[PDB]
Amino acid sequence: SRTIGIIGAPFSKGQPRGGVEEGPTVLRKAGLLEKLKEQECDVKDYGDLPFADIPNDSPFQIVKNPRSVGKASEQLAGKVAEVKKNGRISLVLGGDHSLAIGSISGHARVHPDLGVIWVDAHTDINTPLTTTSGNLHGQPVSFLLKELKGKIPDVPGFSWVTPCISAKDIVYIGLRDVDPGEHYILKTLGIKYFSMTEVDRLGIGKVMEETLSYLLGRKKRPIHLSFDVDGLDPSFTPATGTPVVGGLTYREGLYITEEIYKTGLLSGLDIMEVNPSLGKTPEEVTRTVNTAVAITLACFGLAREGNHKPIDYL
Amino acid sequence: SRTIGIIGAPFSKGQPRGGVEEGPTVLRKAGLLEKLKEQECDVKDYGDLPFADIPNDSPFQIVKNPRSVGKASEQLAGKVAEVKKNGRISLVLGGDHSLAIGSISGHARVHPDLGVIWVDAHTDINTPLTTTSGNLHGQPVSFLLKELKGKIPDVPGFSWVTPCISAKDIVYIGLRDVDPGEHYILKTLGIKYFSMTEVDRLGIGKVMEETLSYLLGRKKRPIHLSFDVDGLDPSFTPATGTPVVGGLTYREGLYITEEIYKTGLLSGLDIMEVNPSLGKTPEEVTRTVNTAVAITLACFGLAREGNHKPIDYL
Amino acid sequence: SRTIGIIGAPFSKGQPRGGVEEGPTVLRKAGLLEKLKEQECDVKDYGDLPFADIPNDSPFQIVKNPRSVGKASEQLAGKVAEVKKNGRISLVLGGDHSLAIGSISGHARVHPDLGVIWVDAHTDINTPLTTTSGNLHGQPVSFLLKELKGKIPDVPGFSWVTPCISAKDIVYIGLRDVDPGEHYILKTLGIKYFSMTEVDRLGIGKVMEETLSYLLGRKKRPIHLSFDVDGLDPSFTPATGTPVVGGLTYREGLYITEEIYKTGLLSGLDIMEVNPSLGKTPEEVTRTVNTAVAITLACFGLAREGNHKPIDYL
Ligand SMILES: N[C@@H](CCCC[B-](O)(O)O)C(=O)O
Ligand SMILES: N[C@@H](CCCC[B-](O)(O)O)C(=O)O
Ligand SMILES: N[C@@H](CCCC[B-](O)(O)O)C(=O)O
Ligand SMILES: [Mn+2]
Ligand SMILES: [Mn+2]
Ligand SMILES: [Mn+2]
Ligand SMILES: [Mn+2]
Ligand SMILES: [Mn+2]
Ligand SMILES: [Mn+2]
Repeated sequence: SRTIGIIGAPFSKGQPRGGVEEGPTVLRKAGLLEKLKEQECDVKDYGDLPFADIPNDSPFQIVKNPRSVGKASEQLAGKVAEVKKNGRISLVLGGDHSLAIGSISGHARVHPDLGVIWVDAHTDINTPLTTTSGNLHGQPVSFLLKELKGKIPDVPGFSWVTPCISAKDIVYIGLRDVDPGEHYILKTLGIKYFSMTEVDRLGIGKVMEETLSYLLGRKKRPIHLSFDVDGLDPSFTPATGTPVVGGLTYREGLYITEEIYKTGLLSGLDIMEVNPSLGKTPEEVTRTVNTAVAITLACFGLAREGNHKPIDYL
Repeated sequence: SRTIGIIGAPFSKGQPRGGVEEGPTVLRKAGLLEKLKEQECDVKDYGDLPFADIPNDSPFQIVKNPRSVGKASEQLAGKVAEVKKNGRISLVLGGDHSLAIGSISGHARVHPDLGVIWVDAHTDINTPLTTTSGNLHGQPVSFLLKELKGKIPDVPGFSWVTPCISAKDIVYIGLRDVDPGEHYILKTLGIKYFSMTEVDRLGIGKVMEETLSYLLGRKKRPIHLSFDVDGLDPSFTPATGTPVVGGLTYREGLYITEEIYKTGLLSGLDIMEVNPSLGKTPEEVTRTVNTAVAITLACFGLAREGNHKPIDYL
Repeated sequence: SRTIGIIGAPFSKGQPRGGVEEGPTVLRKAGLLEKLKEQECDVKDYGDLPFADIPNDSPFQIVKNPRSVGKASEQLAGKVAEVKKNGRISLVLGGDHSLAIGSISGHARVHPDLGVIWVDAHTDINTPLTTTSGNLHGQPVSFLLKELKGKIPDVPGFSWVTPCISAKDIVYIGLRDVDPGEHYILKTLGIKYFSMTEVDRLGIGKVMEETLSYLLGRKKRPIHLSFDVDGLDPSFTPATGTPVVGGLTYREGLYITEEIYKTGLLSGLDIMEVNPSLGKTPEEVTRTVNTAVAITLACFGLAREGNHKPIDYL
């Protein structure tokens, strides 16, 4: 089977807007665990992590709330490593994308051979020195990459981090708002990506074929899908902090996640950047949450062609 | 030429909402016959069928309004067989999709070799025993399939039905809300389908190439297109009873119907499930009707690249 | 480098609605020149052309405002030829599409070997005798084509025109509302086109590969892109005079223009038919202008994957 361990991560200090803290609540209120159970799934809820307040947390140079973000990911890393030890797929409900530092680190403690698929409008690979916003949700990949060891200063809250993935172990899908220093890093390190230009050229079918052949061609290994809902067009996921037009369609989102399910190798999942307070109407909220739920159920086997139990229904 | 015989089928008892009865009226009011005439076409209006009320029509087990639905399709079968005998393409304006039992049966009385293309979010292949809703618009394909003879109980109103197509003679396009028993039937009988996952993988161009090669590869034969407007995304066809997100685009709808026109083998057409009373605004209504008209004109030769008469326009 | 010369062409008499005169103003107010400068670009503003009023300009047969439209294009031709002589890419901000008569003519005075890519819902190839509207924005290609010399009467205001491109030197992309005489001309002269049916069949990636191989396969030559914002779906560009559903997506627009940038051969650009007074809300206006700006920045190197200077950002 495909057993799941849910971790709520109601955390926002990777970016300015507090409302991403409500992500785990609204996803749960939408029926996510029940819907997973209705499907094939063995679901264990590990609850919502209690992130304690750090009142003294002044910027490190440009970088904001560093101790809060570092501690939150340190905590999340421990929890993810626990559910992996318990032989379940970690499903992290965010919260802002800085949490991927903890989610991927904890996962790699148990499965050092993982490969990452990063669905996002953004590369999230600024370093604490290339960042212009100082927002740690725009930096998580730089903390994770072994090649960028030497380029990450000693940021308070992160001394526990050990880079765990190499540039050859991640694929981006959905890119359309990449900062110049980020583009430099991508080209310098030879990281594999499918920007929206590539999705337009190739179609999502060939994008997935190529993604999965690149990560799993040599040998089967665990897959970590880090899904920023702003990877999808804001006509599907408007209640998010950094929307960018010309995104992946609803259909393309489901296709990506259906194909990853079918590898049988999904090992960790992040559903990040849902911020209900940013919808301009209550329907923009429902739209966003419903889409996030649909993407999540596809990761665990819900197929558009249909599903049945191995019984004779006639 | 390509002569057409219009049949209005203002019938709703295959499902709960009465407003699909207005389908033939609003399609006609939108200028459909005049627009067909403006095009290449020889159009004969056979009028709207008068469906008489059946006051005593209690459910058969789960199954609702069985005698009303059976009689309506029996009537429609006769009428379609008439216009086929008169050497015209039957164009059935619905009405709910239970009418396809009559439309395809009547057609097959004259052209037993037909092939069916079924454009829908749904497979409509529940049997009277697998159905959970008891709504006959979700069952028509099971009454038509020769393989499912033995699995259809003797439902009052349907003793006149003789299954007329085999599992190898239908192709589905657009599927995204298939019940478990339906998915079992699809896999058991080896029915050809292009769910939205397949349309995403392949593109609509390859979907059509493959559809038409599957049905017409061995030999040319008449094609019956049964078109449920909920096959298209509800952003194009919102005024319908069972909308499902992530549908075929307007463009994909026109492409399907342009390609079928170009085979020269269109023999019967169903335009089903238009329900103006379900639009939330008068523009949702116009949107839905206009899209249904556009799909219909493409079936009879309107091409996006343009059209001209065999005259010298210079 | 890729130096640009901006020409504002605030002209509307090719069609009935005056508000396309505001196109150059709103594009400039949206930050277009500054955004180009932020990118790689060497931008020289040649200002807005002053089109003088012609009070005595009665129709020529069907054809409206002929002397106004002819004079405006004569003026624009001179200006475009100037900026080409100055070794810059002419960027014409319209204004209605009748201006392409001047823009392409002026360009060809300096680069007689150019090839044209015409992005539009419409072919704009009516002659003064096949037109039914008499609106010159629907006629510019017929004045430009050497093969249609003999079929263009002597229209007042156009005696200065010399047809400068052959039928083999233009490719259309986006067609979906082509008049019968226009379709006759397309088929008679064997003009290359990708209607929306072809874009649906092939995908925009293969459309661009085929466009560019057709125009540049034999030898490199300058490219003139004439971009009517109604080529894009009205969900992206609603503030325009002749919207047509089922258009190119935002993504497809950016892909077309990214691919043309990458040839290194863009030589002239037209951004036509933006009419802010036709948006039904202030957001429809911003939507339309923002999309036109995005298409324009892609023509000059803005890439969705990102951009960086040849510096070490680490
Ligand atoms: N590159 C910008 C945007 C980051 C957006 C972060 B994300 O993808 O997690 O939403 C920044 O560094 O601040
Ligand atoms: N499978 C559901 C939905 C049927 C919808 C029917 B249709 O496709 O014609 O709109 C049911 O059996 O009730
Ligand atoms: N074919 C119609 C429509 C022309 C629309 C012009 B255009 O593409 O520049 O917006 C006419 O001749 O009037
Ligand atoms: Mn993002
Ligand atoms: Mn992100
Ligand atoms: Mn349906
Ligand atoms: Mn149906
Ligand atoms: Mn146009
Ligand atoms: Mn035009």
